[PDB]
Amino acid sequence: NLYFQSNAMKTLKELRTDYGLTQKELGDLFKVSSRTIQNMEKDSTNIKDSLLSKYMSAFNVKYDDIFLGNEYENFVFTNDKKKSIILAFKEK
Amino acid sequence: TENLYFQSNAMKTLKELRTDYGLTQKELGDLFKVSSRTIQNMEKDSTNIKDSLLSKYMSAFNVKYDDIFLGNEYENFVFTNDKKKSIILAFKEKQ
Repeated sequence: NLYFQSNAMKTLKELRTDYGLTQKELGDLFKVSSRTIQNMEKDSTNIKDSLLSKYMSAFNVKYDDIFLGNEYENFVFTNDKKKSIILAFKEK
Repeated sequence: TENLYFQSNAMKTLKELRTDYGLTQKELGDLFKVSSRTIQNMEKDSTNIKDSLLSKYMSAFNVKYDDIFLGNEYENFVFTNDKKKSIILAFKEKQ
């Protein structure tokens, strides 16, 4: 279980969607193209700190709160997150 | 339980609660033993949600009654949209 094993709480995509910002709105907010946001949401493995820091700043989160990884890892992570909640709830 | 539920300084809507933990309407329905349709409707307009259903949200997302935004589809809109404008304004205002 990846979400439970992790200090991370959110993916890049989740930080964005939590406020229903479009990739385009977020690009304009962070001074990079949409395609940069697409790419970083697909695979965060090589994200530049200059960009990571804007995420931490805009969304008031710490480095540890953010999940970083490739498309596969993001999936296992979010997927695992959903099951956690379901399973915790069912434990009563 | 702190790296299980994400601590949130502000209120969240029912839709946001589901959405935050990446569940579909159908899954949440099953989890709370109500139709997908019941979830759809309460997400649009929560004015009349049953406290039995509300408690289930509280218990599954670990939020207090005062942490959940309840309201019609317009109040919802204003509320989520104000949060958006805020995130944006706060960020630009540091630069």
